[PDB]
Amino acid sequence: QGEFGGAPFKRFLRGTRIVSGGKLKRMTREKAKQVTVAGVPMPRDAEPRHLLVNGATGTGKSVLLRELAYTGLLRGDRMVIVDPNGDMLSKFGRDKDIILNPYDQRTKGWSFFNEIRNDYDWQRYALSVVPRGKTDEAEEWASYGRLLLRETAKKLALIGTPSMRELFHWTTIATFDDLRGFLEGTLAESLFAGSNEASKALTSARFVLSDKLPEHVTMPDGDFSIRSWLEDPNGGNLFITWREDMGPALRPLISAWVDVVCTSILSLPEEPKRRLWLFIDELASLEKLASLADALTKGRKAGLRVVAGLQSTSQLDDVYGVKEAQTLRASFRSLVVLGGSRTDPKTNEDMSLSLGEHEVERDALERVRERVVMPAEIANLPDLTAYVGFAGNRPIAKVPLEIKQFANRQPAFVEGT
Amino acid sequence: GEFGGAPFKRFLRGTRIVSGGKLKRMTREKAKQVTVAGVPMPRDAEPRHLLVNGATGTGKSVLLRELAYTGLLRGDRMVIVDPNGDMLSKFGRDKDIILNPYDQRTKGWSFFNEIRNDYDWQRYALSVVPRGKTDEAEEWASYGRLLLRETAKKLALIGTPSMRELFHWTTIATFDDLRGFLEGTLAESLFAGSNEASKALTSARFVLSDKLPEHVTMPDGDFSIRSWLEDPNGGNLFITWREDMGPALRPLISAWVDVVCTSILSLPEEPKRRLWLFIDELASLEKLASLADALTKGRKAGLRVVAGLQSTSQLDDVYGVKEAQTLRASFRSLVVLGGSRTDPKTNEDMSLSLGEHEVERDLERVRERVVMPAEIANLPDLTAYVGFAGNRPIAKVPLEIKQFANRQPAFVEG
Amino acid sequence: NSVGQGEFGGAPFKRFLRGTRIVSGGKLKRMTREKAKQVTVAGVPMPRDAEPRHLLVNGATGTGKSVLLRELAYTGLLRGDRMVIVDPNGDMLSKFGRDKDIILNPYDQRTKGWSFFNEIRNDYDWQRYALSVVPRGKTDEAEEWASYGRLLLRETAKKLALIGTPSMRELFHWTTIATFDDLRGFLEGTLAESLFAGSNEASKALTSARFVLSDKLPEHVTMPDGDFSIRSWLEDPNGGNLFITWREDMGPALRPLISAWVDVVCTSILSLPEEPKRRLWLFIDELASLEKLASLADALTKGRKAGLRVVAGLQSTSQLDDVYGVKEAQTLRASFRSLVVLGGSRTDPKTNEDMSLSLGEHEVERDRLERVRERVVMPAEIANLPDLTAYVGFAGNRPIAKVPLEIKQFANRQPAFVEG
Amino acid sequence: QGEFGGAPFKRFLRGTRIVSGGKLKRMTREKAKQVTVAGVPMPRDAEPRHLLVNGATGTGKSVLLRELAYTGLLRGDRMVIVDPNGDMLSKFGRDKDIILNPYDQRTKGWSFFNEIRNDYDWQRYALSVVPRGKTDEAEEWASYGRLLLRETAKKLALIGTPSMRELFHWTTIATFDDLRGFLEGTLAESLFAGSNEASKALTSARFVLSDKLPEHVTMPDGDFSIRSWLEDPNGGNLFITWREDMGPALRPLISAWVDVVCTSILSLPEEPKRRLWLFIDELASLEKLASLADALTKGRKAGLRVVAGLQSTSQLDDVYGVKEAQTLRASFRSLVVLGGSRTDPKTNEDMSLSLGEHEVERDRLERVRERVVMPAEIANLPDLTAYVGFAGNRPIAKVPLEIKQFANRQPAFVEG
Ligand SMILES: Nc1nc2c(ncn2[C@@H]2O[C@H](COP(=O)(O)OP(=O)(O)NP(=O)(O)O)[C@@H](O)[C@H]2O)c(=O)[nH]1
Ligand SMILES: Nc1nc2c(ncn2[C@@H]2O[C@H](COP(=O)(O)OP(=O)(O)NP(=O)(O)O)[C@@H](O)[C@H]2O)c(=O)[nH]1
Ligand SMILES: Nc1nc2c(ncn2[C@@H]2O[C@H](COP(=O)(O)OP(=O)(O)NP(=O)(O)O)[C@@H](O)[C@H]2O)c(=O)[nH]1
Ligand SMILES: Nc1nc2c(ncn2[C@@H]2O[C@H](COP(=O)(O)OP(=O)(O)NP(=O)(O)O)[C@@H](O)[C@H]2O)c(=O)[nH]1
Ligand SMILES: Nc1nc2c(ncn2[C@@H]2O[C@H](COP(=O)(O)OP(=O)(O)NP(=O)(O)O)[C@@H](O)[C@H]2O)c(=O)[nH]1
Repeated sequence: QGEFGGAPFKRFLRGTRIVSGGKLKRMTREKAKQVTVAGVPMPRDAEPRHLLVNGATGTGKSVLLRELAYTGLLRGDRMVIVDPNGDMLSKFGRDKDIILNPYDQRTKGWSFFNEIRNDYDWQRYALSVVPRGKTDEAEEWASYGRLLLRETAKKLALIGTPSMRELFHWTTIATFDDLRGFLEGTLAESLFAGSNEASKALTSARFVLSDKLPEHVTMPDGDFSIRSWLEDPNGGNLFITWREDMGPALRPLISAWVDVVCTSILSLPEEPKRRLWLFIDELASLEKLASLADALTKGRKAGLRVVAGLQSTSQLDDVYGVKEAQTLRASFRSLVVLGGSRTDPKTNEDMSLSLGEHEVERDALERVRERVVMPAEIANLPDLTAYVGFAGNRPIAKVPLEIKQFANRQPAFVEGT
Repeated sequence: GEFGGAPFKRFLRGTRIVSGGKLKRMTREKAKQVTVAGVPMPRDAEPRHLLVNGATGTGKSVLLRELAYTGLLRGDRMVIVDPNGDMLSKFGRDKDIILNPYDQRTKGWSFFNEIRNDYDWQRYALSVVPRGKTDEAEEWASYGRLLLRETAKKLALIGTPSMRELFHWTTIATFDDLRGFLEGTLAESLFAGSNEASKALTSARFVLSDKLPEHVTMPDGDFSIRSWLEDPNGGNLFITWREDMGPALRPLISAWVDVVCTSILSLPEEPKRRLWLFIDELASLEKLASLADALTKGRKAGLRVVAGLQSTSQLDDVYGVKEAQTLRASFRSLVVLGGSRTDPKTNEDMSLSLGEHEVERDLERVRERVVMPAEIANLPDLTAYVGFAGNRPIAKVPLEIKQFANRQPAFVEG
Repeated sequence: NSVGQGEFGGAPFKRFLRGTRIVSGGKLKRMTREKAKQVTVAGVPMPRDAEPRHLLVNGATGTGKSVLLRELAYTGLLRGDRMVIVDPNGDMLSKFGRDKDIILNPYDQRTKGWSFFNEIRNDYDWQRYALSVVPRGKTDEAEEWASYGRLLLRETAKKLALIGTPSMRELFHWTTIATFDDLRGFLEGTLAESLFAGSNEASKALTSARFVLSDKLPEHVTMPDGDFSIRSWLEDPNGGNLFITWREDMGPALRPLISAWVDVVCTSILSLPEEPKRRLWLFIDELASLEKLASLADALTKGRKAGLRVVAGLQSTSQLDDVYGVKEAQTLRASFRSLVVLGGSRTDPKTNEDMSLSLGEHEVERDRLERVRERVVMPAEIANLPDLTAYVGFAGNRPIAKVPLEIKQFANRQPAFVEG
Repeated sequence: QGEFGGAPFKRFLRGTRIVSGGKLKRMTREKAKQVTVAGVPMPRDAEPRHLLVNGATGTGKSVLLRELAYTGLLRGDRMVIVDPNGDMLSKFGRDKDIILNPYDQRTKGWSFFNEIRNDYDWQRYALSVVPRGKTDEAEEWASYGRLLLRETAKKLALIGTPSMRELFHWTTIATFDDLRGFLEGTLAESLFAGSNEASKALTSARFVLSDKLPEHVTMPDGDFSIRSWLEDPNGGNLFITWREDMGPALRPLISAWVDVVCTSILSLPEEPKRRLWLFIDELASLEKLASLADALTKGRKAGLRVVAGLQSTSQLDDVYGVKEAQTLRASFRSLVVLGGSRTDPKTNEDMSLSLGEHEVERDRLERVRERVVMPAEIANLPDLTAYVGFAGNRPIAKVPLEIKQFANRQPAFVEG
């Protein structure tokens, strides 16, 4: 019926309802200041319910996340942006804003040590340094990796040498015996000794840490604490940047930071006025994050608002596993479909099914149940065109994305010389 | 008017939907009852359990709070897995118990306090060391329980039922010392004689090093959940914790919930007993070893379990698909609060659960879902479909946010 | 029932509602025709914006993938585009190879001298290219070994470089010939010094790494030496085109080497300097024939800026599935916005179904009114397509069309192979 | 309709078209000499796109392959025939023809050593001797088996003793240490030493070679080369025969020969006039061939034409794996369905689906999409009746197979 691609109908019975772009825009418009999603103002209550932007590469995920960041800043919200090539940084970065990039002159000095405040914070952040294993077996090695990491990094802290270079030496360079000796006195003293199984466990933990820690070590150090930054209202915005050719090298470090924010907001003091955004341009690009799940379910009070991008259902599935991936996607109440490749009929089907069906009375009438949006309609979407379906009881609408231009108020990258 | 689909001439068979009010009159009984989203719960549906499935922020709290409240007004006892002490601060009385290693008001506890017979050693070893996520992980877990039960059994024998002693032995003492200490116990030989035997020991250590931590640092006392259950005048138990420590306390919290699950099976036959078990988020605990039997053999002890879920993939990931199905299946009453449109599989599951009906229209026999997956995806907050156990129709009802005054501080730093 | 004749193979319809729309060949050709110079796909001018969105050409053997890729290469050359061609039996080389063009074939007299050492420029480039030399393992277990093999490879080759002997022969000797102890000793001082020692597990891991490197390195070693760098070649505008050739009977022997070169390009374009004028094509005649490339996915997602345009061929969905795994293969195919279906065997109903579904359905209104949802192209229509006939469905909002492939003839301006 | 078993229709819209036996025979008939498939002349361009004949046992797979072979010989094509019990050899074998059977008086002397011409040929044919493992794990062992085989066999050749008996001794009889010693100087010197894993690997390689090599050793010695035979125009035809009760024992050797042909044709010199047939009576009966895939895809210019038989989709699936078996079946552009058991509904469905559906317009007007051939129609096919669907755009046809009689121009077997 105009805003509905299929045959017009006489009466809408139940299910997903689709409305015109403008019609939606008036429906979601509210008294208070709001952020916009592809020109449509986002319902204030849908913000802490999170947003998922699914779409093939080049369809407008950037234009959209850029606009969402912009309107959020104009309202004065704070935010963390996993920002590739410092694009968002060059457009919205102010002078009081933070930068995390081991190769950027302007980056702050950091070590996970800087986040430890209580004893339970050791495993908490070991979980962030060493993300979840892709497979059950890889997770088993990871757990030994965390054991070795936490007990070793704990002792180094005790003995006044919370050195990352030291922790790395111990965990991956020192001989098996030396390490064993250093571990004496720690909960790990006996756990990694006594059988071939125990030695194997230690070897596995070594390999893990040798894989995860490199970047953390070469990370410029300082006293910066993501925890303290979150608690500081006058703290700026955090931009996690990196050059694309190094994406794979920094995957474990960047996932570390993203996870740190995820656990940390759970510890921030009860503050109703806080509004923190978490921008993860490509969710399936980070490692299987340990705390993301809880952050997406218990971050309302902290005022957490997560926006994530995805392309094919198989990407997240491969990283988190099918079961765990479904749960992850399910935690984003608000969805945006940007149209994908016709070569990916499975995700187009998944997106079509998510947008949902409606039961209509068409034209002796007739009741018909049909997809509001056909997989084919998603496959044939032109660029900068999106279907916006906000959390809760709202109708969805096909809306165009407009490319607004933003001036570069800072260099995206600054060589670490 | 209440069936979202096209009106029909005649209902033939299947799931029947009725108006909120119509149902409230149908389910209302003479005796005192508790309410579910404003609907009086059939007295016989209480021990058949209730499952509340819904996306985050849909009203799972408002509903569980309501149930708890109406259950208290009726004088029913209850154990509440209460995050951030929300429930505690609203309904906690002075005679009520608090379990939180980090709250000044907590009772002192150790699983030792629940041992009364010999068979209680494995029974609660299963509570301390929950079921493994995988078949391999469970193999380790069982080694961990052997190590646990035999070491903790000797420590009790020699008059030193110390959790710090148990922890030292099982994860700190060297292999040989431990081996020595185990001599004379059923585990004397089992963990010796081959590389395999030493491997099983190594696996049991790791498990116990993962599970025991919080049990050790837990404040000491002679509090017994078993005894608490047998005491009529005992208050209500509030298991609380600060969210940023949820992961850390996951094994401990699961321990307590499980303990309740096995223990109620040993309570003396008491027809007058009405005990509620509130697990805000079922998939958030570990794979509980005794929950299954509790949901099947707790009628006689008066057990009433209420649990919340979000995505079917959550429970599935923790219990495994086969086991998770059996678990969800044990809850006779269901409440659907509406989920994300990004989770079509669960919405489909809930739609299917609500069921289909065969209807006759303007004739035409039609089979259709009473509630479409889409209708559940588009439900507004504080709106739920209530489908009680047995032969009852379902109804879409609105949840009302009743306000409760804080009659106690949610947390009290120790 | 007007619409649906000479375009849609099904019953003609009264009104098109939604979904995939099919148009005639000619009608598509004017629709996609643009002002700027364009390349052609089966005679159909390709949308300039569809180029960096990549193209996937699926079809049974002998249906015309060659005629198509050859045509694409040709028109791309006429426009002055640069390109890297995975060229079996030097066919493309013999038709389009010029004198300034590069050749990579360890057994061709004209090949350039290469070693992955030639691509190392920063420290992060060691693991980066260890990923290229040692592709992803087919199974989770095989990948575990692969990682050990990359650890051994990167630390050993790193030291050899430090000590001024960046030798492939030396690297090969150390990693697969020297005894466990000697290697262990050479490794002292490097990150792997302790990692490969201390338990049976550690020694097992070293043994696994040795096996992998003994499997991948062979051809790298026998590869004629030189200072040629694929990275530097990419940065050089006047650099010609790169033809990676090989004789078919050696395909399996060079599979690991060739996969390394293709991956080298896939990571390297990510480091090229921002140049809006760059147009680089990557022709991989048969994607499932190379190994599970480590950098492909990111290149198909982050190469627009570098001007990367990938063109790949496939036959049965099970081929790429077996190499990359089902999930990872889905993601990969999904990264190609444009599709060309050439028709498969009737003995492969699963793939014909996959292609039919990818081509999509349409919802139409026909007479007797009835709304009908149906596949624009049936699996049977694809199974029954004659040779040199294809369905072209460009990226974005464009209709698809059935077009005939014309066999243009190209004179041999160079011998396909030279030497032994 | 007299061709289509379902309800006649007013108009054909799209999909698979079915035509009468005769109608198809006129359609496919060509000017050039052709071979026939169940009486139907096979399109010349469909020959190098291969032919797959699916059918239950006793439906006529033999009558058909026999017919194909005969008409192929009448045209003068050369061929390799995996020939059970020497049936094909006894009807078409001439005197210049080759026979490979370790237990037949008339066999040629062979060793894989006879196929080595360049260095890359060692692994190439170690792949032929040691076929692909049924499981990922079994293949891991097989890869160690090939490492052990190629390095050992290579040295033995280097030192002037290319003995199959020497190779077998070294790889499965010599003690671990001696072997290790012998391997010194070869690429495998260190690879199989240094840890328990290294020793485990060696042990795996021994087991594998001990399973595969047996028949290779006991195989009569000679200087015959399948490679050279292929390059020789005047070379006859190759009949790979064996008595059925020994099928399991010879499975690894016969699979080796088939694979050698599969890789070797990739090295033959460019010859547009060559027409070489590869008859594999039952594809799932050989091992997971390492080079079949590439042969079914890159053998056009060598003139390879492959004809294979199958019964149930589960057979090939179990040997090659579901993914790899689909890829394999998909590489045969032409298909023949002979009718299967009603106890194998899945394969009948796979064949029905492969045959395809059509969208038709019938008078009640109704557009209907339906299987041209129902699973049930294939389950109920009488013997010697088949559906012939050539590669490309041709209709399919239900045709009868005629049992032509061929005189025995040679004994099937000759005890040695
Ligand atoms: N002509 C033009 N189009 C632009 C420009 N910037 C953005 N666009 C439009 O926006 C689209 C890309 O959207 P975007 O959200 O950046 O895509 P992405 O997948 O996030 N990133 P990328 O484009 O790098 O792959 C293009 O298809 C184009 O239509 C520009 O400078 N010129
Ligand atoms: N089925 C149907 N027929 C109707 C309706 N209203 C009027 N009719 C009358 O019935 C005729 C069609 O009946 P119908 O049962 O659909 O015919 P059919 O196509 O043979 N049956 P089917 O669709 O089950 O295959 C129309 O020509 C019309 O005159 C209605 O709502 N449903
Ligand atoms: N105005 C108001 N609404 C409330 C209050 N508590 C809950 N609600 C309503 O109920 C919804 C959340 O329900 P609730 O049961 O707390 O959700 P939950 O998932 O169990 N926990 P949470 O709300 O912390 O995310 C909110 O979206 C809001 O509409 C309150 O104190 N005031
Ligand atoms: N006359 C002729 N036809 C050709 C030529 N190249 C390809 N063809 C035609 O196109 C078909 C094969 O197409 P092609 O794209 O080469 O197929 P491919 O699968 O990529 N490779 P191949 O042809 O080697 O099997 C042949 O059957 C033939 O009809 C040529 O040089 N001359
Ligand atoms: N009268 C007759 N019928 C034959 C002869 N050879 C085959 N047939 C017919 O064809 C059927 C077997 O066909 P065939 O192609 O040999 O089957 P196969 O499965 O390849 N081998 P087999 O028959 O050994 O099981 C027999 O059941 C019979 O009806 C023959 O010499 N005489």
